[PDB]
Amino acid sequence: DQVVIFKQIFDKVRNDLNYQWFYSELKRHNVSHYIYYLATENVHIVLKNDNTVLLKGLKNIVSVKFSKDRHLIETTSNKLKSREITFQEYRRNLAKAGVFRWVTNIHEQKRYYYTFDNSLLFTESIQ
Repeated sequence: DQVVIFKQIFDKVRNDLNYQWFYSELKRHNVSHYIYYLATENVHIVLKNDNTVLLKGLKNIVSVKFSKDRHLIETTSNKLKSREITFQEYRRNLAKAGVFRWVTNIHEQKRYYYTFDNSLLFTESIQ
């Protein structure tokens, strides 16, 4: 199942932190955008024009807080920039920033961070 392949990449990268193979397979599979829900650890990978891959992990739900702040986002990415810390912690602070919709649109080279009310919190170039 193609869902298994995608999920396994994320399962590893959360703690492994290798970005080359991660981003390589990203552009080599996800030619459009994936919608990552930090609320359920569920990911809507909408491919080029192929199909939508739905991942399901960390079955607990509600790991996000409705506290939409843009600075908490940039501070967390700055931390990732320097030490890279851990991908799981990176998303923990993002969930605390009210990021419900992790929409990485590779097709446009943007990573959009939306709150539940679909307001644009922040965005960055995926590199």
